Amino acid sequence: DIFNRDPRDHYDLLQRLGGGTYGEVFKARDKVSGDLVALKMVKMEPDDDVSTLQKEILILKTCRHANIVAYHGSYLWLQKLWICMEFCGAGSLQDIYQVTGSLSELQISYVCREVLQGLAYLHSQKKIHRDIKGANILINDAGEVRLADFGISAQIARRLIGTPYWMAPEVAAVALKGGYNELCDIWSLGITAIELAELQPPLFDVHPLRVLFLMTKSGYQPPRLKEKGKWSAAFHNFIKVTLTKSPKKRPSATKMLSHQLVSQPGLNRGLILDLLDKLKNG
Amino acid sequence: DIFNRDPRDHYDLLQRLGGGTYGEVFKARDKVSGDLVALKMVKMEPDDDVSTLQKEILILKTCRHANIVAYHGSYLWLQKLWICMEFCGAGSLQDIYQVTGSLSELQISYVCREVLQGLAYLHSQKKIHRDIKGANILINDAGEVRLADFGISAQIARRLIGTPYWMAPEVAAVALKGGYNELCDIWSLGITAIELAELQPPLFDVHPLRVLFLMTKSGYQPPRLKEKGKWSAAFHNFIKVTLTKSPKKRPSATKMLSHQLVSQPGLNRGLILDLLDKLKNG
Ligand SMILES: CN(C)C(=O)c1cc(-c2cnc3[nH]ccc3c2)ccc1N
Ligand SMILES: CN(C)C(=O)c1cc(-c2cnc3[nH]ccc3c2)ccc1N
Repeated sequence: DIFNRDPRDHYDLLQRLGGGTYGEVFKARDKVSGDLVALKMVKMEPDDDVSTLQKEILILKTCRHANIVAYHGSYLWLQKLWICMEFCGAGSLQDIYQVTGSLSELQISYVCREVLQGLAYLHSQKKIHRDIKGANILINDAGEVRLADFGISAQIARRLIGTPYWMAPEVAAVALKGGYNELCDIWSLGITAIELAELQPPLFDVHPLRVLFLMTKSGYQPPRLKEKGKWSAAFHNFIKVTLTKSPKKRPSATKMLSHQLVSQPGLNRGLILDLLDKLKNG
Repeated sequence: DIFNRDPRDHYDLLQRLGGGTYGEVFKARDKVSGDLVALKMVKMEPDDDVSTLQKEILILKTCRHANIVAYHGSYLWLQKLWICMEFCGAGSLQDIYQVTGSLSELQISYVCREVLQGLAYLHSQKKIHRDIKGANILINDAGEVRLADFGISAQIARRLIGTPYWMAPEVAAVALKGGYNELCDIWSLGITAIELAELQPPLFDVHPLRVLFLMTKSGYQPPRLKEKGKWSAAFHNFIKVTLTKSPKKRPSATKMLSHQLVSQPGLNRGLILDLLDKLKNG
């Protein structure tokens, strides 16, 4: 259901969102219900095909989990594709910690638990987020955690490796799946936990292609937390097991929900309400 | 050896090359020797790192084969990276057949033989071209075939899948190797032969992401030549064996140099001299 209609017939555009870090996203108010939503608008070339997204848009619609950002329908109108999603008034975690500074272990643990619940739901649906990081974890004014859109922000970028028509089936398959297994979101989550702990992912001051070269070496060591004494053993093990080099030995999302760090009691949105208070005042 | 010097100290820029299909490439005359060369200039962000290309520039330099376009040194100067290569006055095959129309089977066979000789050399060096197609096969005024630059035109685009710092080692390795084996250039060559035969690769009028979806299906059929009677059995088999779906059963570059199509006598640059004559006059 991609309503071929001007989205302004249903909603009123209020302001920009994200400051351009996710393209042109808008805070919009529903004329009817009065609710607030988010509208991500993506431009067309127009060499793009609206139907190649159908298999991806059905993915974002059939997601009945509270930790995934809700989807409310799409809109295509004058080479402009508007994705309507649940709004999260606190922005991303990256927006937050760039003001509040580093997060606490308890806050990280709650965010990790909520992200795992969304991942374990996503992987049970045999989907892969592909880009778990601070900027794709949204917070609402209730301090609740929402994974951002996935699979849609990938294809249509819209630029591959080679040239699609001359590619080989092995090259074609890898240009789509990307050598991905669901267990790479677990790695991404471990890097995100380090990101939420140290404001920056490991090797952030290193050129991107360089770090990828480093990760193919047979003696490559997965990253760690810089300050040992600052974090608990549970957090240090959570980083170790999420950052398992071999995907065969890497715990699944559900198995990680059994881990000490995220199954401990006392994890709730209040930890983020503290973080959103440290945002406005302190 | 990336001479940190204004390339105008050595050469004189004459005209643009390719019409923007390879970025800003220049026809340049050597002040000293008087020779003509090509200078591909790529802009810097400058978030790029010049040393990440070192492993790739050594690849383009240690290529002592006549079917690979020669390399003469690089130049970095004011956020501008100038790659100096052997000049090919007839442009690419895509530039040619977009004027001369389709190529003949003999012309395709000669171009395929020469490309295989370069590929078989490239693969013996354990390298992969990754993007074999009409636009990357250059012709000189002698009608000789030259494979264009490879591995350099890939990284620094300079945009990946996910975000490099949060990627997993499996994701990192695939974002670099691309699930590639040397035997995918053979597939690319078969598509190129169809391209040189029909002016367009198979499924050119189909959206790129769509054809990649089609190639992952278990019942996907590799493409063929449209006109059966127009081509010989050797050419039809050459398309079949180069377009082998499983890379395990796909012939290597050397094995393909044994094929009837490219080992037959009578293949020489005269076939392309005909094509370059059909270019200027007819
Ligand atoms: C004022 N403000 C909160 C923002 O500018 C803001 C909004 C988002 C945001 C909110 N909700 C969303 N729903 C789907 C995507 C999405 C993105 C992210 C970062 C931001 N800095
Ligand atoms: C006037 N003319 C021939 C061109 O405009 C032209 C030149 C090239 C070309 C020639 N030599 C090269 N060496 C390394 C890259 C490279 C590219 C390709 C296509 C073109 N239409």
